Amino acid sequence: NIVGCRIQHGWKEGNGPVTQWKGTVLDQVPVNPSLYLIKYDGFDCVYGLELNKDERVSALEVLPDRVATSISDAHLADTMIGKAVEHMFETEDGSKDEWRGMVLARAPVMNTWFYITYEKDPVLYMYQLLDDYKEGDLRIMPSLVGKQVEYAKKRTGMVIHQVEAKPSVYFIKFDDDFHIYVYDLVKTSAENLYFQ
Ligand SMILES: COc1cc2c(NC3CCN(C(C)C)CC3)nc(NCCN(C)C)nc2cc1OCCCN1Cc2ccccc2C1
Ligand SMILES: [Cl-]
Ligand code: NA
Ligand code: NA
Repeated sequence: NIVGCRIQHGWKEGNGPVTQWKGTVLDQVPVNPSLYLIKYDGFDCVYGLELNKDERVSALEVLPDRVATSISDAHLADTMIGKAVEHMFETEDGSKDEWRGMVLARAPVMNTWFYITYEKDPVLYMYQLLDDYKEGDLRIMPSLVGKQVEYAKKRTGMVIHQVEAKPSVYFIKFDDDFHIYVYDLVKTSAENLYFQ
């Protein structure tokens, strides 16, 4: 399949202009093989697209350049998984800000990258956390998969993955959006989610 490949495609919403995108295919979701998780070059979120049916996608092409294959410190990486973190980053004005979040897993395909999410935006992100850590920007603090989900806004989706390191945490793909939403099912954020 196209997992592990780099791809490029056009994107058009409605009568808007076509924009061009390059990225890396990370995963073909077991519970919905039409759904691919993609990391676009320079964009930090993980996106899910049903490439075989999404008419917003045009001119889909496999790129001839290979994904970097190739971690510098697998043991350090291992220890980050499941940890609460404070993640500092540089802002438009040159000052730094920080978001607190949780390291979820090593990313597939892109070896040096990690899945992470944040209280301020609880969707799936990917960063090279060992690079950010070495530069002093990362402080480490001391089955439902395949089921349908709804919440009242009726927003509908599917549970696509369970986080091994924190089994009450799941990834959800909603039908109306291309982000991957992350929820800890014991928390308030998840209290309007119901499953079938
Ligand atoms: C924008 O957030 C981050 C950018 C990062 C980021 N940018 C770079 C921007 C400038 N460079 C140059 C080459 C042109 C290219 C890449 N580089 C890195 N780590 C490599 C550098 N290191 C090791 C010194 N890490 C980053 C971590 C970020 O945020 C973590 C918390 C989650 N965010 C999501 C978010 C969304 C909207 C508002 C705010 C946030 C906060
Ligand atoms: Cl930064
Ligand atoms: Na620094
Ligand atoms: Na959408």
